Amino acid sequence: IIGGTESKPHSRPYMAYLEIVTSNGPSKFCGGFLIRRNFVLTAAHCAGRSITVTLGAHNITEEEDTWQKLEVIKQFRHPKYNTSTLHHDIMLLKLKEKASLTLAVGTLPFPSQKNFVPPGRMCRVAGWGRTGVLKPGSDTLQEVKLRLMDPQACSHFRDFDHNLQLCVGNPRKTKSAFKGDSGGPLLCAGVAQGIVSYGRSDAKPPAVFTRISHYRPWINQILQAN
Ligand SMILES: CCc1ccc2c(CCNC(C)=O)c([C@@H](C3=C(O)[C@@H](c4ccccc4)CC3=O)c3ccccc3)[nH]c2c1
Ligand SMILES: [Zn+2]
Repeated sequence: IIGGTESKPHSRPYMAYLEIVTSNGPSKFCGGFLIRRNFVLTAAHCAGRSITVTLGAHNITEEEDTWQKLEVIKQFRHPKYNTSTLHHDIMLLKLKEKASLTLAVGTLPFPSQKNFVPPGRMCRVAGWGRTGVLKPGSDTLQEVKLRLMDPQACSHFRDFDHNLQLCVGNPRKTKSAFKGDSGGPLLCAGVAQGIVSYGRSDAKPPAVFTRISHYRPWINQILQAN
């Protein structure tokens, strides 16, 4: 998160810190959010050979009693996820066991309504990702308020699609998500409407987020069958 503030510790109890393991390189990092006691929603590009989930964290360098380190049994990447266009950047992680409910750890279930969110309003995003283009990931959970932009603002992303994705962040403001934040939620009036996906390498807003409303049928399908 670039240009944000430190979250009040444990104020977003659904937030998940993801360590992504692969065979031929060191750990990489994403965000996610707990939508059921044994399911975390995140981005498909965060898939790996294996993934570890930490719930209940604020400062990720200091072990505390709120931490729950949880094993992932299976990854459900969207079947149409495309590494060229980056369409359908969404994935569900099934946890080996159900998380414990505490003050610091709880679910963020979707409401029944699944209306299409138009441009104009302000939303908030949180994560442990880089605090600048040339800076390291944050030790503490950070968050920032970003504006939903008209789709033409994201035209320069040639594979952007208004029906599939949200266009997020006023170009005139030095505020954004960045690397390490992918997979985290964008909340609009307390409701998750987007998932952090991708933007420019230089972090100039706006950036591209998965539009959750479009994927509600797929999400429901996976949850009901698993
Ligand atoms: C919205 C905020 C924002 C803005 C810009 C980016 C970019 C930079 C995108 N640069 C391009 C596409 O030119 C990225 C890319 C990136 C990660 O997510 C990190 C990563 C962690 C775990 C597994 C794999 C990778 C390491 C990395 O390089 C990335 C890679 C693969 C597909 C999509 C995104 N994420 C972003 C998020
Ligand atoms: Zn604490």
